[PDB]
Formats: sequence, C-alpha cells, structure tokens
Amino acid sequence: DRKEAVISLWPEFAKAIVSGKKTVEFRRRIPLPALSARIWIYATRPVKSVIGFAYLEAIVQGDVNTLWSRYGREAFLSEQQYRDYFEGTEKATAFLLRDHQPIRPINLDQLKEIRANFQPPQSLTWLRKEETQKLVSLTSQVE
Repeated sequence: DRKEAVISLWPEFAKAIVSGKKTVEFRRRIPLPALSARIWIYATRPVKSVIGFAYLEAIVQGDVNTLWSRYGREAFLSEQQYRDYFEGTEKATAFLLRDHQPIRPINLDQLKEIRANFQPPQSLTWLRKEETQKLVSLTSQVE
C-alpha cells in the first residue's frame, strides 16, 4: 500500500503546489505512489514544514524534451531549472496533481514527534498508517 507519501520541495515550488499553480511535479527515478495517493508537501528551509497536500491523478513516464514541451507550463519551474534537474538523463517522470489543499503548517518538531528520526525526504517517504492518522489529526485551516 502506497496511498500516503511525503515529498520535499523548495518553498516557492511547495507553495505553488498547495495553491494549485503547480499541477505537474517532475522527478528523476522515484518510487511510484498508487493512483489517487495523497502527496504531502514538505517545504524546505526556511519554512521547514508540511504545508498541505495534493492527490496523484496520473503518472507520466517519458523523454525529457517532450515532457518539457507537454507539461512544463504546468510545472512552474523555469526551463533552465528543469534542464539542470534532468542533466545527464533523457528519461523523466511527471506526477500530475489535483485537489490541492493548503493547511496550517506542521513544523519539523511535530513531524519528529510523529516519527522520531523524520528527515525531509530526498525523493519520497511512505507514511505508515498510524503516522498518517497522527498527521491528519494535526491538520487545520490556514490562518
């Protein structure tokens, strides 16, 4: 079961996902969540918090050039940032996201209380079902 995952992004991109501006997330060799998985968004420093989530509506696997042409507009990052991220490979994975949901940020200390040695994932981290319950139990509307 892979219905609940956390990924890290720099705060401008994280905020773009939870606001619905960024509906495509590009990745390089990442484990695949089950369809309609909830993808939690950890925004990196200085935010250092889970700031919301979105749902995985589709997974695309393709070449880097064509994926930029087809989905780059929904991905928010610049073409240079994209090509830098994919330097040295011609393969690319695109997560297509829907139903973005901002929340009051959940800080790194709370995440550590949930999982004692939580670290911002470099690719993705699965949530255990109890972890998912504790996290959901912390969720609130943005202030």
